[PDB]
Amino acid sequence: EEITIKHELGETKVKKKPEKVVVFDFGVLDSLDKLGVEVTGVPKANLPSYLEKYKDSKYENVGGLMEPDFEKINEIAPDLIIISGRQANSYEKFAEIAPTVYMGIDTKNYIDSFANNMKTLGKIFGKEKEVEKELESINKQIEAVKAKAEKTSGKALIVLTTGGKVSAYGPGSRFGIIHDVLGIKPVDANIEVSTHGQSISFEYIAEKNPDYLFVVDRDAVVAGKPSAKQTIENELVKKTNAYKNNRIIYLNPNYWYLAGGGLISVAEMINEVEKGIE
Ligand code: NI
Ligand code: NI
Ligand code: NI
Ligand code: NI
Ligand code: NI
Repeated sequence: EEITIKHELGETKVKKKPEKVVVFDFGVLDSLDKLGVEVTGVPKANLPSYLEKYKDSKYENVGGLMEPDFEKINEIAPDLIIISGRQANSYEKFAEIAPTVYMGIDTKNYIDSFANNMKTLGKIFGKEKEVEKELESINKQIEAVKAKAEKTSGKALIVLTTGGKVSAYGPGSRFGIIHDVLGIKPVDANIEVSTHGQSISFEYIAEKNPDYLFVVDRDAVVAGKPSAKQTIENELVKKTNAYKNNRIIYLNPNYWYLAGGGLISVAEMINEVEKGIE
């Protein structure tokens, strides 16, 4: 009962409704959760807060996002492994074990890549209609939030913080969904697209002078110690418009940094943006 999945790192033969599924992308995991697909293995060490249910002992622990337990994955003998960018370089190692499908977000085409990802899950697991229905809800959600976005001028800047350090994201970056999809005008639409982004300090923020500053506290999740407010709210930033109108929006990093590209995380992500401009 096979299908063949063409993805960014190859073509994979997969049995439909595969019995034992190992997942290394949290967008995918949150997608399968939404669709009521049972997974077998997850990297429990990096599980986002909203996916804490996958710590349960009924799930196998296949290590961490960056440190797969390849011996264990072998012991499990899965019918399907699903990976994303973080594990792109280990594709071969996973493919040697079991059918490995790679799933990424093309950040020039966030929504299209997102939709194809979900539809592919729809095919593997027989959830085409379910997936469609959820994609349509996120379509509506997007429309509503665009309408509000276009009922104001106001320019957003999106930043990330690791321990003091600060960096910048714009159209077609990992966080560019704010601009590219949700109708928020950028402060700067020429930022370097890396996926840890152009580095900046506090003089760039002040002079660009954003009305909304969206922040993602990396060290909250990755170090286990939240540190973003301490860093961002200081003299050098405190008299931008954003600070004043109380429009520094601290985006939940468990969706924005750890996960995303999933039914739940994308829906949830769009929600934090809506409220941040309500
Ligand atoms: Ni082990
Ligand atoms: Ni073992
Ligand atoms: Ni090779
Ligand atoms: Ni439809
Ligand atoms: Ni509301």
